[PDB]
Amino acid sequence: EFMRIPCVDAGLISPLVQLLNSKDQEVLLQTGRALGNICYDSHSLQAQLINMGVIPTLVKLLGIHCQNAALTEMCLVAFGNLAELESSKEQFASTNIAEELVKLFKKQIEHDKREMIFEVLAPLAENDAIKLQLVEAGLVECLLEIVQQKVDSDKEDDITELKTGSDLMVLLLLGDESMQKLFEGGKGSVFQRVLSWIPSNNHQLQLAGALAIANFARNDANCIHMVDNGIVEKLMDLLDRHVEDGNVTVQHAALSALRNLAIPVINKAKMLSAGVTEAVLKFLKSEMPPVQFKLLGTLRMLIDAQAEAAEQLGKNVKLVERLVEWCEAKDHAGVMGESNRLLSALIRHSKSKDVIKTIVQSGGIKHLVTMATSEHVIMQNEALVALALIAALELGTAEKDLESAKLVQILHRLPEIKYNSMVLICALMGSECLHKEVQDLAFLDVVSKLRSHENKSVAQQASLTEQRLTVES
Repeated sequence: EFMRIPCVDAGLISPLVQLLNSKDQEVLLQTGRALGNICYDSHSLQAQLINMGVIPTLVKLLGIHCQNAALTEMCLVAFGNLAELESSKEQFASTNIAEELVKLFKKQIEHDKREMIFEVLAPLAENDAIKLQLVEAGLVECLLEIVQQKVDSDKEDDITELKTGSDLMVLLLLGDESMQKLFEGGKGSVFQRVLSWIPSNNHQLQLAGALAIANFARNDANCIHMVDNGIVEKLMDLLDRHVEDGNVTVQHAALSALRNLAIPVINKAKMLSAGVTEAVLKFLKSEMPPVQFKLLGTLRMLIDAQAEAAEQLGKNVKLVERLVEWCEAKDHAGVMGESNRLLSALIRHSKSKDVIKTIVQSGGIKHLVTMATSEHVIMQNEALVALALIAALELGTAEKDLESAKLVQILHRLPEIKYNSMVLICALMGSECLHKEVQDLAFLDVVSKLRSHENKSVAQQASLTEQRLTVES
């Protein structure tokens, strides 16, 4: 009888899975290769892969035949293909794969075979439990030894292993549990080694070291510890060495660490006192957007409620002119947005007339005005509050640019907490150039708030805005 033959499916695969428990090594080699070569792209196929327990069965086989190079190699190949599925990694994370791979790795004295294991470790280590399991199984001390063994070596294979090893270490630091384990309250081997990597001449170790700090610096307690222990000084020294003709990769990582470190309130004053601003502004002339992005982010974290710092930066005319420049960089959204946010924050946290004037003289108003129409609500009322401060402090010097930028027209079209637009209008009300107000038909909208807006905040200010817009204009 004529048979319909479907695409590869459970019927083809089921038989092969049953063979995984054979004591014949040829059979195991045939079936294992076959199973690792099949593409589990269908959802029913991966379901079958998971439900028939192929992954745990292969990890088991790797345990039993880790002395057989043919079987071991086939498992590694199989694992490399299987590992690429997120659902598969989850399953790997309930097995002994981490320990089995480290034991195996420790046994190897051939670069090629090490590399085979690296290519299984890397995808698997995207899973956070696997990361933690690798740390517990001793992977990092292997990695650190490899780096130490290969620093200062020009052998192609030495630099490649140092690279792959140091990168894998960083990957381990992206998982929260693995990272914290390695941090070990600020005395962990990795943290302390990295203090020797950052001041070194090896760019890959500078890079890996700076990234290790960045990834350690992902909660308050770690950041506070590292700042109390002088990490900011080493990162500034690292940055200084890369001002002139630097590696952008290392500049970015270093600035990324500083940005993370500046997040805790307690850190901000300490970093400012250490002179971190001066180190970071040496990269204003960078044309590399990632560097720009992270230098901007760092400054913004550092001024977060630090008025003296916001004031010194807001009056730095080179900084401000550069910000206005980067607000016009249309292709690089991150730096555009960070630059806009920095302009706003400079005003909100300093509340200084001098920074406000520096910003108007430099062209900043139109950019703040445009930011108020941002799709992100946080950025809109950051724009508004900054606008309100400039109304209240330097309306005279600004109203020309505020006219040009058509702010009152924008305010009208404006939502929820963007009700702060009403507060801005009432402060703009005392403007010569910005006469209407009235002509804009704002009296039709102002009192019409009442409630709803249902919020007691969004309702109550309507009475104030209605009393003001009725008594005048």
